[PDB]
Amino acid sequence: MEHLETGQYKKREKTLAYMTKILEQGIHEYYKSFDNDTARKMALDYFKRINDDKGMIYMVVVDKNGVVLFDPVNPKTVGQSGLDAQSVDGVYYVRGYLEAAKKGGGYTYYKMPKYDGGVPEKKFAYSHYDEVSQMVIAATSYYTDINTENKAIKEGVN
Amino acid sequence: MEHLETGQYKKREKTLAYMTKILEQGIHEYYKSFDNDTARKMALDYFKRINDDKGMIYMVVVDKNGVVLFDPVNPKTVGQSGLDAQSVDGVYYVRGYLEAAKKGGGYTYYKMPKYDGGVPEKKFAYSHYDEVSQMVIAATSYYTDINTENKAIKEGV
Repeated sequence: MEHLETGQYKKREKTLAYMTKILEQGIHEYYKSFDNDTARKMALDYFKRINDDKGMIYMVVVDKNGVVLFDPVNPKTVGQSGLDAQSVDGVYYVRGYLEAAKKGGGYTYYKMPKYDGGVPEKKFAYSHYDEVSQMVIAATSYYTDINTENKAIKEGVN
Repeated sequence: MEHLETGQYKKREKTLAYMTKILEQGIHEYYKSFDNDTARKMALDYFKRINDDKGMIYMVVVDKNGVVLFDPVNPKTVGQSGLDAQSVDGVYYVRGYLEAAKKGGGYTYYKMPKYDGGVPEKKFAYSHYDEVSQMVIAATSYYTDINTENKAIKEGV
């Protein structure tokens, strides 16, 4: 059961890298046509709708310098440098996003609520620097949600 | 192992319904900001790029009347009615897409290659009618691919 759960989390890490790629490909269709401010507004409007779906993933976006562009959980941080932002478990999560992106893509692990004012819970982020939009885009998932999605499989094994 | 495999396929079914929702929400940006013909072009160019990724999903699109709008595996069907199209295992796959969409979303099961002229493999499609684009959008996955992705889990067990 422990090896199963670890496997399911590693699978989800891979899923988030793929989802980030296809989301990037989607937003590029209008980056190619509109000015940066307009195209960014469209992308972040889309990402708001993803997060509002309350499903598999939640997006977070920062610029190359760590300015927070999109994070509905922490709306006061939007438009600010996030370089000194710390999760409740002491992780500089925006530094994590940037370190991962500098490597070509990677993972940051920290605790955060699912919504502004909610109870924190463990999550992880896959981040990647999208050269077309010049954004560091993070697709994120919560371990509780992965467990929920895998509950029928767990019960079957049991 | 059997119940594990079945559970992994059922999970992927739900994943496809979710992915189809977020893809719809994405192409809605095209339809809000570009004329109809340009928005459709953008959507199908996007879907070409997803299929070219050769990852988790491959898209197929038909209109509400069953005219094939997008299917790189079967390029000669694009622009034609697909109501009498059959997979090699005898499934009217476009009829399946439309029946599922009429119910609010659902699943069609059939064999198809991964690319034009390739070996046919078992797959399934989740289809849904997107009211903004007026397209029946199908997100699809191949069982070989689901098995590949779950291989490390299987070996751990």
